[PDB]
Amino acid sequence: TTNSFLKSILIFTILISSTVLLVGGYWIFKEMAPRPKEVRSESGEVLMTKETIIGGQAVFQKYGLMDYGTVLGHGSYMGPDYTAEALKVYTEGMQDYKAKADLTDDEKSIIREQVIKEMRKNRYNPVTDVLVLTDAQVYGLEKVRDYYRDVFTNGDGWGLKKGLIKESDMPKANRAWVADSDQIQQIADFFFWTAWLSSTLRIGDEITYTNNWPYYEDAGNTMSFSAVWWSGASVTILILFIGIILYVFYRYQLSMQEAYAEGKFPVIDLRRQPLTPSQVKAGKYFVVVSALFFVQTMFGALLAHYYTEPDSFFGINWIYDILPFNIAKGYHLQLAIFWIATAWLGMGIFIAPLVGGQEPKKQGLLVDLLFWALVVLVGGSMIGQWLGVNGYLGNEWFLLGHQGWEYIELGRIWQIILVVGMLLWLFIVFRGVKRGLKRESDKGGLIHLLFYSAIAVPFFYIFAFFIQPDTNFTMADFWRWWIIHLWVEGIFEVFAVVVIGFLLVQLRLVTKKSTVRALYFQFTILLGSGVIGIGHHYYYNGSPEVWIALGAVFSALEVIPLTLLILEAYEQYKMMRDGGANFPYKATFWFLISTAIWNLVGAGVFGFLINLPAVSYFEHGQFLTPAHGHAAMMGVYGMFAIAVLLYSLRNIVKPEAWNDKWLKFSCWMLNIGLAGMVVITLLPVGILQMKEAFIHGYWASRSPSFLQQDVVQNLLLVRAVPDTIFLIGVVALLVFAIKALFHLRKPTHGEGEE
Ligand SMILES: CCCCCCCC/C=C/CCCCCCCC(=O)O[C@H](COC(=O)CCCCCCCCCCC)COP(=O)(O)OCCN
Ligand SMILES: CCCCCCCC/C=C\CCCCCCCC(=O)O[C@H](COC(=O)CCCCCCCCCCC)COP(=O)(O)OCCN
Ligand code: HEM
Ligand code: HEM
Ligand SMILES: CCCCCCCCO[C@@H]1O[C@H](CO)[C@@H](O)[C@H](O)[C@H]1O
Ligand SMILES: CCCCCCCCO[C@@H]1O[C@H](CO)[C@@H](O)[C@H](O)[C@H]1O
Ligand SMILES: CCCCCCCCO[C@@H]1O[C@H](CO)[C@@H](O)[C@H](O)[C@H]1O
Ligand SMILES: CCCCCCCc1cc(O)c2ccccc2[n+]1[O-]
Ligand SMILES: [Ca+2]
Ligand SMILES: [Zn+2]
Repeated sequence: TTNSFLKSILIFTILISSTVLLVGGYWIFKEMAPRPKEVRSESGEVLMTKETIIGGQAVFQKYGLMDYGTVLGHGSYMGPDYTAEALKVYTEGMQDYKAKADLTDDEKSIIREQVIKEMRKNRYNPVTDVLVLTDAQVYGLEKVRDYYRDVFTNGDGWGLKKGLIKESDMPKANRAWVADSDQIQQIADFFFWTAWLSSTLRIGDEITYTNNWPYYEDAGNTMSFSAVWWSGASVTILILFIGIILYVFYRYQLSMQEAYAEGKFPVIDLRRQPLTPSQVKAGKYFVVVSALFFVQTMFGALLAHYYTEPDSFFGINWIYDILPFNIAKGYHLQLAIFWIATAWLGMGIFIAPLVGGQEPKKQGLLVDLLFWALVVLVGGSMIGQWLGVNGYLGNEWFLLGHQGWEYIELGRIWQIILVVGMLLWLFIVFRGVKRGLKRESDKGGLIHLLFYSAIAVPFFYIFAFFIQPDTNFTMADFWRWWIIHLWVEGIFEVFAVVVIGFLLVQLRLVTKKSTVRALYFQFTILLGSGVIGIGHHYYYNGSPEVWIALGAVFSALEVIPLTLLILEAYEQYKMMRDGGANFPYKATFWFLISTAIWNLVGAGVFGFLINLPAVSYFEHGQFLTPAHGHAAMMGVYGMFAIAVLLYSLRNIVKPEAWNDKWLKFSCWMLNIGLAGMVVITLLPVGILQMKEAFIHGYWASRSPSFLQQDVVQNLLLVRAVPDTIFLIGVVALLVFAIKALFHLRKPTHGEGEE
């Protein structure tokens, strides 16, 4: 019964939090805005069907528009937010209809006020899944319908391709998820629907299905009381637990303890370290991630360029033709997760034999096979996205094309081969680790924790399958975040962490006992806040008001584990010094330390800059989000992968040929460039965009007009300095990875014994 209480706590934490999430998941499904079987006029004339709405949404995914603009604040920022934009048109129309832009202020005042009292009342009948909307609203639906036909035909005057939507892209009829009916009327319908629930009061409630989001006076959308109250409450509860956790942390010494006495640093003779065929094979895995990292960055350079030159890349042509923003965005996200995730799977391959004590038979075979599996998935899924968005696919867009969800752009059959790949991966890890699990008595020991977390990798991605074209937007978004917020960060904040504890225990730098207890404490506070904290993504995506409290409170608690960082980085810096200038893992620790500092600054402070429900009300779906997004994603996960990537490359390259000079340069260039693009561009544009929404309405902050202001453009233009500096850091890494295969060692032991 070694760490019994810590186990009860962790298990209980996981149990309780998982329930809350599921309960809240249920309340969403049950309280999200409805999609009526028929929405119609005062004459009883049907204009919309649950099937239309599902289709509009479907073509929106079909054409990967979520990698261009947003809906309900989620998606890309090059384009606008269709919910807020469609809501304005629909509202403007209602004004004109009742206006029968020339009226007096005393006059436009009256009408405005009239459309307010009329549009915010819920006219949906729960008893009968049908919604009826006044004429003033139908006239509005018209303007919305016309508006987007012009848009998806003529373009949006900013980055969007002309007449991108065309029937010829899909069969006469019997179209996959989109309905038998003009496609660009389904879209206008989908957009209108989101715009409908965003401005219509929930039944019995006093605020809308999105808690009065987006901000927009003309529609009566203003900040809710919950948004302000929970901003204060969430922080006070955080202040309360920081104290409590700090005390628990201090009283139980819940951190790693050095395993060596003063001056007694352990010897690290990498030259006489068993090496196996599967490890050296996992070595080339890293040069590819290093390469995917290179291309991923480039697409980023491209996206940033498009804010300054919308439809061209320095005059050239094919570029905006074959590689437009939405498509480039998708790859940027897809490759980010791909190279970072993949870096840790490789790390898993690499340490697997070490945990077991030998090379599993056919390991190299399986490893090599897993290799060409992802390489296919990557090259393949990307090809699919191109064909899918472009229309050179039929009803195979969902299965092989672009699924239409930011962060989840690959097609389902592509997702299937993904899980199998991970499943295989899992098998490979298990084969090599298996015997370790057998020698390890304590079922909650290091190796068991390493194995339990490793399995969450493939398993947890399965929740993505609860998502498909006809799912209600809010409910599908609910599950999407399980992958973005729980999965991606489950791959890195749990698996990676236990993998490092293992590495530090192996190098004999920290006591094993000390380490597993530490992991327990981290996992409980990490899952104790993060699981429910997922909710801050549900403030305004249409989920019930309950998530504003739940999300605000638990995401704020996520900061707690983060402050026990700047000081963990120091303990690491410290032992890095305890090892002289001949310390083999210098580069690894420099990236390790950085991961930690960016965790406090990128996720901690920049993430919190936009966490308050009162702030998010205006900020949600704006430049500060990417500001935080980079500081956190690249600052934390990227650096971490790189730390581990270099750790392996060190156990594979012949020492004599190694030189961490170039790595110091990369580390400096990566860190400075990241901070530079966040501070010099993303941050200041974010403030302007939030200010712009506060004074004119969120629609104004999301119009291309905002991106066109000179001030915005200059801010946007100077991003090239730090983006280049970042780019330089990544090529140095690439160049070090590539010309590293030229100095590799060869396996010491085969299916032998270490
Ligand atoms: C919006 C603001 C966001 C700010 C984000 C800040 C991120 C902070 C990043 C820190 C990187 C830490 C890297 C390891 C530091 C500890 C080990 C170390 O530095 O050893 C150094 C060389 O380090 C190295 O060679 C490692 C490379 C150090 C390069 C740091 C550049 C970071 C600049 C951040 C501010 C723009 C040896 O030289 P010394 O000056 O004696 O070391 C002591 C200074 N730490
Ligand atoms: C909504 C979802 C939210 C996220 C939830 C998943 C999070 C995944 C990430 C990390 C999970 C780490 C879980 C560690 C739990 C350890 C509990 C534990 O080991 O208790 C042990 C028995 O465990 C046992 O006998 C085995 C039970 C514990 C492991 C079971 C498999 C768990 C797999 C989870 C991933 C799919 C108590 O007895 P022991 O000390 O092991 O045995 C005697 C030792 N002298
Ligand atoms: C030369 C460096 C880079 C540049 C110029 C760059 C540029 C961009 C641009 C322009 C966007 C557009 C978001 C939008 O409008 O929808 C973006 C998004 C994003 N980038 Fe990068 N990027 C770079 C490096 C990275 C790296 C190294 C990572 C981490 C692996 C990363 C992760 C992301 C993520 C997660 C998003 C989506 C965030 C959001 O939509 O709010 N980027 N990037
Ligand atoms: C290393 C950990 C973290 C990573 C990698 C991360 C990453 C990201 C990314 C990539 C996005 C953009 C999602 C999108 O494209 O729509 C995002 C959004 C967000 N993050 Fe984090 N995050 C982390 C930690 C945190 C923490 C600790 C907080 C709490 C203060 C937080 C609060 C938010 C909020 C509120 C948004 C929503 C922005 C909006 O709706 O406009 N994050 N995060
Ligand atoms: C979320 C915070 C969980 C904290 C769990 C603390 C569990 C402490 O557990 C205690 O640790 C002591 C050593 O420090 C041991 O001597 C005790 O026998 C043991 O019960
Ligand atoms: C600090 C966190 C406080 C959380 C309080 C959650 C209160 C949930 O309250 C419940 O919300 C449901 C809708 O989601 C309603 O259908 C239920 O009738 C209501 O009791
Ligand atoms: C993105 C650009 C990556 C460039 C990688 C260049 C790697 C050069 O690599 C070097 O090539 C020499 C032959 O030319 C060999 O003799 C060296 O052993 C090899 O390390
Ligand atoms: C293959 C596409 C390579 C991209 C080349 C463009 C270089 C480049 C890189 C950037 O990071 C920029 C940031 C802001 C504005 C412009 C930028 N430009 O032009
Ligand atoms: Ca986004
Ligand atoms: Zn989150």
